[PDB]
Amino acid sequence: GIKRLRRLYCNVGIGFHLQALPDGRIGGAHADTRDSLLELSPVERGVVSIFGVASRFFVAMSSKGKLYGSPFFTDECTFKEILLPNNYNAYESYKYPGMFIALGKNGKTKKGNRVSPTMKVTHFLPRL
Repeated sequence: GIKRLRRLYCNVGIGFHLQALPDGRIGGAHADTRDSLLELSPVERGVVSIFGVASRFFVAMSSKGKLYGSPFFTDECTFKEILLPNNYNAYESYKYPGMFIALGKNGKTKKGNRVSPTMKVTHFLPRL
């Protein structure tokens, strides 16, 4: 079926959308940048892949909790999409339980093993 193309907004700092850059880096952008358009594709129930449409990189997380861009699909590119209050979602590494995607108030990524789902830095609101 169809796959939704959206932006994942983290309400920290001035507000940032998760984005994948053309050089393989992952970060945040306040504006609705082309690199922040993400294709969310279901892998299995409750699990999704997050693909940067423009950069052509999947968002991935290493065993050390580091978010990075993967040019090809792997087992480090899958995340459990967990519903939170007020329609926000947390994204937990499928391969490494307990690690979550997160952006800090400075608009940069945080290590997945240094944040918990109760923290705002792991809360993403699906938008446009």
